Amino acid sequence: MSPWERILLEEILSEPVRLVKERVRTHTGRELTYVYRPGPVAASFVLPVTERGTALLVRQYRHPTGKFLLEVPAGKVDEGETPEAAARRELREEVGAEAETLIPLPSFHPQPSFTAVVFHPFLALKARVVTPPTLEEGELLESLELPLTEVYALLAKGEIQDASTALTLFYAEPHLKRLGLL
Amino acid sequence: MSPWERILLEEILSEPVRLVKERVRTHTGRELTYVYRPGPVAASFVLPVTERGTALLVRQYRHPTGKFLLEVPAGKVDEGETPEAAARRELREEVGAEAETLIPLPSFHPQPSFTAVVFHPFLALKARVVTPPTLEEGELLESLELPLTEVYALLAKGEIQDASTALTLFYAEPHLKRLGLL
Ligand SMILES: Nc1ncnc2c1ncn2[C@@H]1O[C@H](COP(=O)(O)O)[C@@H](O)[C@H]1O
Ligand SMILES: Nc1ncnc2c1ncn2[C@@H]1O[C@H](COP(=O)(O)O)[C@@H](O)[C@H]1O
Ligand SMILES: [Mg+2]
Ligand SMILES: [Mg+2]
Ligand SMILES: [Mg+2]
Ligand SMILES: [Mg+2]
Ligand SMILES: [Mg+2]
Ligand SMILES: [Mg+2]
Repeated sequence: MSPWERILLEEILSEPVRLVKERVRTHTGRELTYVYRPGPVAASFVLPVTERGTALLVRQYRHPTGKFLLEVPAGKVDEGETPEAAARRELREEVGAEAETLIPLPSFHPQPSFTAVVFHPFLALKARVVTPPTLEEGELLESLELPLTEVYALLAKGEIQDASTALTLFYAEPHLKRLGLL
Repeated sequence: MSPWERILLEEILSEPVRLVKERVRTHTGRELTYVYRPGPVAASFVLPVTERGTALLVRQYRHPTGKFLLEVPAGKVDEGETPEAAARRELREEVGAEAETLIPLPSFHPQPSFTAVVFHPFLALKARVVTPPTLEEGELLESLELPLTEVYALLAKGEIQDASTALTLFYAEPHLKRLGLL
């Protein structure tokens, strides 16, 4: 029941990111070219909290912005992998950590006007570093540990620029207070 | 002081969205191809609240997701336009509304791994419909009015799928409580 009809779907790029340019007939009966990153595609985000009430985060270079941003560990869900498995895998790769319970938080689309990607946030409890990180070529980041009170102060001060990290923190807050970690 | 050095920047598309494919030399001294939507580019998001404690939102088709999403009015900042002016302009175009004070909320990057875009959220007070909407070809949406209590119930229930709308609501909440609108 799509309101727009496909006329022609052209692949503009296949790797490292698939991008398409689609000519469609809109609700006005006119034609329009829409450019986007097609689905199905997803990524998992995980706020790793330790038993000491601290969070394991990453300070990561994000080339398009030219900045190093404070973010929760996160990454693309591989083919046939569940969001929870991707969350645990990226946590291990980026911070060298493992966790016990992973509480699922509301999923969201970071930029639905351009990409079909769905981001799956999680709150990981009893997070602990157990091995050295294993980063891919392309990943420039350092892991760090911050008291939850400081992380939420930064959030309140509007200093968390990565939207997904900020949203994950907002969704995690009530759970953290309930669990007595915040 | 960029950690990555440009080898060659190729434009893959100029319109309707500019996209580039850049070959860079990374921190490992190796080469990598990075694909992204270059800056400077921005959009403004505005939560329009009425004097009756309701919010003016839009139910908008987002083609990449194939869904109609509940969002706050928002749009691209045009060349040489300020974020506040874009917020007021898109509010007028999409909902046919005007507002009095616009309180700036923390700006954020929706997906820094892929786009340089910065989103500028605002809380608009005394919002009121004054004219019919003026939508562009490409915009398929309907405006609606919901009590703030219902909007925040939806947020708490994890039903707000658009990340920017969800984050704008979280940042706006303390202000709304302070002002006595929530
Ligand atoms: N837009 C992009 N262009 C090229 N590589 C990307 C892009 N987005 C993410 N990557 C790469 O994918 C890798 C791992 O990402 P992640 O699964 O998100 O933790 C990194 O090394 C990135 O460089
Ligand atoms: N990725 C895209 N490809 C083609 N058109 C787009 C894309 N993203 C946004 N637009 C168009 O830009 C218009 C107004 O957007 P906005 O300023 O965001 O409210 C809409 O009519 C959209 O169809
Ligand atoms: Mg990652
Ligand atoms: Mg990965
Ligand atoms: Mg990774
Ligand atoms: Mg818009
Ligand atoms: Mg616009
Ligand atoms: Mg618009």
